Amino acid sequence: MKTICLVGGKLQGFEAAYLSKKAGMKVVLVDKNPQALIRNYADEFYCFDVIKEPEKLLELSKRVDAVLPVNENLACIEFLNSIKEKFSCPVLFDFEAYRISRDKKKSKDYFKSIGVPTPQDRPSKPPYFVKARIIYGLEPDTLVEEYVEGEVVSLEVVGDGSHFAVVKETLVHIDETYDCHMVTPLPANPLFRQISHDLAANLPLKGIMDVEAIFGPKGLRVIEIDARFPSQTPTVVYYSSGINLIELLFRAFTDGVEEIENKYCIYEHLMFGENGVLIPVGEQVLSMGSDYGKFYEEPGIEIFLCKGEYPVFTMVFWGKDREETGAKRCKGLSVLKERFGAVL
Ligand SMILES: Nc1ncnc2c1ncn2[C@@H]1O[C@H](COP(=O)(O)OP(=O)(O)OP(=O)(O)O)[C@@H](O)[C@H]1O
Ligand SMILES: Nc1ncnc2c1ncn2[C@@H]1O[C@H](COP(=O)(O)OP(=O)(O)O)[C@@H](O)[C@H]1O
Ligand SMILES: NCCC[C@@H](N)C(=O)NCCCC[C@H](N)C(=O)O
Ligand SMILES: [Mg+2]
Ligand SMILES: [Mg+2]
Repeated sequence: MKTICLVGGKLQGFEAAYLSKKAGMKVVLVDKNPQALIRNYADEFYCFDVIKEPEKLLELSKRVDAVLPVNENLACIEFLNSIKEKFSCPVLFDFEAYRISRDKKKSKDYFKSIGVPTPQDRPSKPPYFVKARIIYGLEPDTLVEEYVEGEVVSLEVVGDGSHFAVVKETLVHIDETYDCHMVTPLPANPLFRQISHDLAANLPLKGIMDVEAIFGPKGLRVIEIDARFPSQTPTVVYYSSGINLIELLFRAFTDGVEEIENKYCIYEHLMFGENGVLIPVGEQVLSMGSDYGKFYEEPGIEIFLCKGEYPVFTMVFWGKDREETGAKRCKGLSVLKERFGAVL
């Protein structure tokens, strides 16, 4: 049995914990927040700030198989970079790739440098997209791009520095706030796969990255990369393709990775609002919760409950095809109806 240490216990931390458990690993969580969202989901919880007390994390490294940063606190990531040679196990992160991916303008310069199409900068006609809002005087540093209509599509890539494993396409379902409330799998797209390969190869990526593109009216446009363990999509990747991104990332830092199921999966967040009206919500709502863990499971159905000001449910449905998965979704909703008096 292997043991993984997660630095960060919110949304990324949940995803990494969830897949670590699927792989049969013990999950050790480090988080500075004593009320960290997934404190009760992890197998062990150590409450400290890694920047203030590095020796405690270094000591943990002696007794786990890997340390995975799962936060986007720049102070934390940059400090971890500065002490990474002192660790007694792999640190499953690409610090140079993160320095590029975190900065949207630097990412766009990177895309252009390798000929990857991306939305036009500072356009002259509306609509504009600004970063998240559509516009029909902001800080001098705001990204202004053309608004590209169409499907938002995600691909994860795991690299070992030499080989780049492009995994599974997913559809990012967006709400009125441009947050993601649902994820479903998509058929292979040879163009998007090659672009994602090249984005990883040219870094060169040793670690994990996701690539998001919009399938626009004038073709595919890459909108961002994020070189950190994602939320939401890895669960859909797991059921639809059989690949566990935690296992693949761990392999990239041990024996290496090789290039290249066909099930369906529906993943979504639902809030139980005023007098049990069921409302779709984005990730951002879930991150304001106080406690997050497993609520229910049967064949083809997992439900997680995120407690707080109005309970939020994360629903995971799978099956051999769209039809069987739709059937499980209906069953999962009725589990909420008969139990709680929920409407949808
Ligand atoms: N130096 C650190 N040591 C330990 N845990 C940390 C550190 N920095 C961040 N974290 C934890 O990682 C989790 C995710 O942090 P992140 O900054 O990515 O998300 P956030 O939504 O901006 O959270 P916050 O409310 O802290 O701003 C949080 O639970 C946070 O407490
Ligand atoms: N240029 C664009 N044109 C149209 N929609 C966009 C554009 N950029 C972003 N979006 C929309 O805004 C959402 C969030 O943008 P994203 O670049 O993915 O930010 P983040 O780094 O915050 O996740 C996207 O999922 C997409 O729905
Ligand atoms: N592959 C497409 C994924 C986009 C979105 N699902 C995401 O990963 N968001 C991560 C937000 C995490 C915020 C914060 N660092 C936290 O961990 O809570
Ligand atoms: Mg994005
Ligand atoms: Mg992003």
